[PDB]
Amino acid sequence: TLVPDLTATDLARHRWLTDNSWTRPTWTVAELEAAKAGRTISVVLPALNEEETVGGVVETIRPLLGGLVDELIVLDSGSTDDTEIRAMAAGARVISREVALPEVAPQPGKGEVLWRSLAATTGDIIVFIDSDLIDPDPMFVPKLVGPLLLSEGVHLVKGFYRRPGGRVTELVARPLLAALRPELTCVLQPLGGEYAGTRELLMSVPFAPGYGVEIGLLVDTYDRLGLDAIAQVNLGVRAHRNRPLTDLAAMSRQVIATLFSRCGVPDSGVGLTQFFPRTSEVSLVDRPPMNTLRGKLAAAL
Amino acid sequence: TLVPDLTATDLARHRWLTDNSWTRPTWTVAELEAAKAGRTISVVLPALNEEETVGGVVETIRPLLGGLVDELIVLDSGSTDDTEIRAMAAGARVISREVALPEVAPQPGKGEVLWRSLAATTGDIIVFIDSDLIDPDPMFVPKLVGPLLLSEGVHLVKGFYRRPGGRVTELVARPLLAALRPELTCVLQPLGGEYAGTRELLMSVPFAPGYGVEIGLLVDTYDRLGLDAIAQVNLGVRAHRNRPLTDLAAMSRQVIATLFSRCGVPDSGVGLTQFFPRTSEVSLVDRPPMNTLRGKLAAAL
Ligand SMILES: O=c1ccn([C@@H]2O[C@H](COP(=O)(O)OP(=O)(O)O)[C@@H](O)[C@H]2O)c(=O)[nH]1
Ligand SMILES: O=c1ccn([C@@H]2O[C@H](COP(=O)(O)OP(=O)(O)O)[C@@H](O)[C@H]2O)c(=O)[nH]1
Ligand SMILES: [Cl-]
Ligand SMILES: [Cl-]
Ligand SMILES: [Cl-]
Ligand SMILES: [Cl-]
Ligand SMILES: [Cl-]
Ligand SMILES: [Cl-]
Ligand SMILES: [Cl-]
Ligand SMILES: [Cl-]
Repeated sequence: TLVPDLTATDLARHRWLTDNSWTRPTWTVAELEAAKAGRTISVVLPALNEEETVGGVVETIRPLLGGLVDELIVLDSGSTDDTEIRAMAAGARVISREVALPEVAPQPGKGEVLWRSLAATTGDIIVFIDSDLIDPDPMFVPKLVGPLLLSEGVHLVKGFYRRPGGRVTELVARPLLAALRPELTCVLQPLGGEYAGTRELLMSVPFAPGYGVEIGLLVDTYDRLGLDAIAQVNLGVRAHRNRPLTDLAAMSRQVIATLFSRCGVPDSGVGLTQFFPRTSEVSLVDRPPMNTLRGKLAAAL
Repeated sequence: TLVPDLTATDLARHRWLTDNSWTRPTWTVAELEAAKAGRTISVVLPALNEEETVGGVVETIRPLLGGLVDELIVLDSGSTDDTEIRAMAAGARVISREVALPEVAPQPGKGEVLWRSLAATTGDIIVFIDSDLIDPDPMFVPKLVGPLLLSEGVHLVKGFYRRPGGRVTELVARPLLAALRPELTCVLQPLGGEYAGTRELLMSVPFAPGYGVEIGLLVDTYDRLGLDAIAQVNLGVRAHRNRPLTDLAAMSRQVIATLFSRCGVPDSGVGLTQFFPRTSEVSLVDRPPMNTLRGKLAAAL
């Protein structure tokens, strides 16, 4: 709703940009591992047909397994290429959507994969890393768990990249956040695929379907716990991708639907038509908080 | 709101794409002029510092003046370059914002300019043409008035271009229209600057400020008169511009604010911050329908 007390100039000077945003993180792995204090860490890579890149992402994380990282899992989203074998050969455990949660038939989309990974993991902290990254850096996981392990009251950490500009992020997500959740425009890259959260938080929020999942988690965390529970950390440089605009438009439509559902805005539910005459669909139905399925699964949560 | 009766596939097949959309218009100037039947046509070019292009746009329209076109006006938006003299030298009448409506102090933005041009024009039909066009074609005005003069019940005509993809249009405007006014996704280029409307319609709707003006007029026309009152016509090929993403993000923010204000969505009113640390503002206040100022102006409407 209307927030005439907040201005853009205020947001550009927001204290959160100082206390909860790390542009030059300097935590070491050894000190992060010393700070775990009994918490365990699960790293989850969603993967749909990523045979060319998945092993490279896994190998940047695998030296952490058994130390900082307790579980390293690729959640296979129905791949028909060599994603599974290559992830295994790079040192990851691979779990299909069906094995993660056999009682429920899989739905398409990235949100489904991350939701199911809650049932397949045990860590008190869960780190998500995209498996299509061409140039992953081995400090991703340590930087993402830094605020969870050391800072107090942080439950969600968003990893951002410096440019050497994501169009949906800059034109869709951040301007709609300015309109609907203006404090969240402090987050540099709200749609980022590299982020970490505590299990308590992630088990208690719905998961948006498809490409809505990241923005849904960000807004639900903000609504439930406030901006101070969210942090962001610089992962380094990333050469920004060059995805087709038509893919981006269908993705923007789902981002809009998920943000509208979190913000009380009545979305029509109608998919996006594009003309050259092509259509895509949108989902208005989340997966409920995984906590709701507690007690009813063959594998305990 | 929720429209579970409409699907994207429906929209891709919509009868409106047949009866109200002209991909290959073949009207001649002589037959359009014969169909005026006492109506007059005003052509209005908003111009803020367009010295390099304004004369070229004017010259493509000027041979129509005294025949199909009754008035040809450049509405100078406070230019400090040679826009005014060059428009005059190309054959247009140039009117400042102050002279268009002296009783009211000018506000910044394109919407203000077009709103004020209602008070400066007399045509029963008003055609808007951007003055920054590098390659205007002399058939623009005839194609835009075709449906107004020949078809029945059309009050707004949107000119679109074939590509040899506008990012705000494809990622922001059309997906938000899919969510909030799904029938309007039939319109290929809702943010287009080349369009025509009847005076009765344009005098009776508010004008959104700044870059919200085109989408505000489209949604208000749709809400007031329905989709059949809107038409679109192919103006030909246009080499799409290459504006900076940062300009596009500020523009997207205002498009969002204007669409939200028309659709009952509570916009926060907060401007957009962008980080590299830059801010832009957004307006939630329209100019009221010009009909409301009737009787109170020194120049009668
Ligand atoms: O149904 C899906 C869609 C995406 N992804 C994964 O989620 C990440 C982000 O998807 P994106 O579409 O950006 O990747 P792409 O294959 O297009 O490069 C990638 O690791 C995908 O493999 C997935 O596991 N399941
Ligand atoms: O306050 C304004 C802003 C824009 N325009 C005009 O509206 C059109 C669209 O503006 P845009 O910003 O796309 O043009 P630019 O100068 O950026 O090429 C152009 O003819 C501008 O000269 C205007 O008259 N007043
Ligand atoms: Cl491999
Ligand atoms: Cl599926
Ligand atoms: Cl993006
Ligand atoms: Cl919680
Ligand atoms: Cl000139
Ligand atoms: Cl001004
Ligand atoms: Cl555009
Ligand atoms: Cl009317």
